[PDB]
Amino acid sequence: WHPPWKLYRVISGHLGWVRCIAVEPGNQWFVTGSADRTIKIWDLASGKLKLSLTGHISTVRGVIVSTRSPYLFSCGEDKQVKCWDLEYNKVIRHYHGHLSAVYGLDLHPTIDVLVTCSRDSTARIWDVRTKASVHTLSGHTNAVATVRCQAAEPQIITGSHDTTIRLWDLVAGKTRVTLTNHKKSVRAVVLHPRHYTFASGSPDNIKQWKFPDGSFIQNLSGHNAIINTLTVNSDGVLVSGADNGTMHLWDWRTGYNFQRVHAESGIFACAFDQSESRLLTAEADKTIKVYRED
Amino acid sequence: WHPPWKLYRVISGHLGWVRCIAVEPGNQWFVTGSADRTIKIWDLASGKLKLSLTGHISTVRGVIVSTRSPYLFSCGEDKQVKCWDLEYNKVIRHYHGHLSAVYGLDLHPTIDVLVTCSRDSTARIWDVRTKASVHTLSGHTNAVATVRCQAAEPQIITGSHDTTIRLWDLVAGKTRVTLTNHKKSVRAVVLHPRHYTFASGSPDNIKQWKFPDGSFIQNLSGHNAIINTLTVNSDGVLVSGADNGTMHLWDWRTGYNFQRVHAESGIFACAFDQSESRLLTAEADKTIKVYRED
Ligand SMILES: [Cl-]
Ligand SMILES: [Cl-]
Ligand SMILES: [Cl-]
Ligand SMILES: [Cl-]
Ligand SMILES: [Cl-]
Ligand SMILES: [Cl-]
Ligand SMILES: [Cl-]
Ligand SMILES: [Cl-]
Ligand SMILES: [Cl-]
Ligand SMILES: [Cl-]
Ligand code: NA
Ligand code: NA
Repeated sequence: WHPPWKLYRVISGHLGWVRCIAVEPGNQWFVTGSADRTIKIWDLASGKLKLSLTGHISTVRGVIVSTRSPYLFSCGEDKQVKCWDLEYNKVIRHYHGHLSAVYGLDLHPTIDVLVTCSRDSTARIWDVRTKASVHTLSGHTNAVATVRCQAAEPQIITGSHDTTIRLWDLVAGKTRVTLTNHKKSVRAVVLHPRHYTFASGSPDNIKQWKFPDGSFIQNLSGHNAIINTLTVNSDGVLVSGADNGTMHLWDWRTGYNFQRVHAESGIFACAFDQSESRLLTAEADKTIKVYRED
Repeated sequence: WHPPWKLYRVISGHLGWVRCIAVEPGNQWFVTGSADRTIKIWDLASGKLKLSLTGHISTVRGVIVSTRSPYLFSCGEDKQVKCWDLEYNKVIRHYHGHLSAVYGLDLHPTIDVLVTCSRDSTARIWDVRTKASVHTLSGHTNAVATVRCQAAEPQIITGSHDTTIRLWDLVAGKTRVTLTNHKKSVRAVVLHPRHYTFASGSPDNIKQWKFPDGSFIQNLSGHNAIINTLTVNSDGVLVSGADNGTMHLWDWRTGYNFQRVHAESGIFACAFDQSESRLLTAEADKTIKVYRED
């Protein structure tokens, strides 16, 4: 059993769609990126604005906080990929290589690399401190909407507008497996924290798969909308956020949809805090909504 | 997904614990039995008292409405088993045979028999119109708390204080299979409407099994209290009612507990109406509580 989630706090300040959200490893603050071209750092406990980081010239599509270093990484529709030093509160590195808009990113848990995914149909692997390109993961035939890393092989998983999922060999920089089941564009991928399974979302279905080869488990059906985000906690609460503002909460193992949250409406990104007691959403109505168990 | 259930109406009138509840085939009214020794007929739409049937000298433990005839059957701790003619609103038949308190009953869907279960460790099969004993189902070593019928073999299923479930051959009047898994007294049995599976409840676990031989499927864990009742609808909503007043709602197939309803507290019996839109509970606080989807 998972207790229901209820709206606790609504955080405003952005002047356009909030496209991305991430929580720092120490759980003290969270970061958001927006269509207004800004990155904002908010205090988690209070919901107050700490800092506003400027530099992007188009929508900020991805934000992530480093565990290894006091860094924050961001990416945008302006093709820019930046490393922000959180001790100096300024950009220290630019990762050049994407041919068009950068849609998302992830950090590798064991290798000091940043992985970005783009409208250019690639995912790119960058050495954090030297900015050097490690590999350009080419194989998708359309925009790569989502990318996730893990320590175990396959180390990189991508979801694409080509309606496929690719499982990559990080060392060789090659596709190990291509999963074609989704009938429509894949915009979200989530890895279960126990490392045995993962899920992907498209309007036709949310699909659950087994590592390492991507054996299909089951469909999580009922969220008949454009799925923008998928996030899961250690307790097994899977959250699917849709472009029409709807949010479905599921039990990971059973695939059962336990809660349906009602809603320019839309949910672009979801994240749990480090304690997993708070669910933070980034929405089209220019706000961040905070949910807690009740 | 199953929408949550919320309290819609509270029906009072009984002067003691409400031990049993049943809905008529035409869905116009429902019947309850109580520790105050009365049987009450209430209008379903309004919740108003229609008739009060008197005759039992101890707690009424079971009530059921016939589909074949305009009859209502009742049983009690006074060892009495009665057939009430609903056209005349009076007792027309007494079924004699139980050696002690009668705990429950059920009607067979194809054979014109009434089945009762008792403190005497038996379940008894009675021909409705002649009152003749068809079979005395002996095999349990303690009180038989619950009994259910079905057209397919095994036609009769009993749950006992001996911690076992017995699957019976109605024709021979013999046990086909004895299920011993429960560590504690079994007080509730429910048959899934599709006829492939069934469930049983004890404080240690709610267990789900396959027909015809009772192959164990899974445990529905988390309702750590004395389970008095189990009821399921065609949509897959399983309701478990406890002696401490707690009610857990589950998805039948997955076994996932989706809702936990808070509470002399106690739930003795649960029943869905014919439309399955209403959940009616019979409680220790002397009331009938009506729940609807919200
Ligand atoms: Cl640079
Ligand atoms: Cl990992
Ligand atoms: Cl596999
Ligand atoms: Cl499936
Ligand atoms: Cl809901
Ligand atoms: Cl008689
Ligand atoms: Cl049947
Ligand atoms: Cl079986
Ligand atoms: Cl189990
Ligand atoms: Cl609940
Ligand atoms: Na993104
Ligand atoms: Na009963």
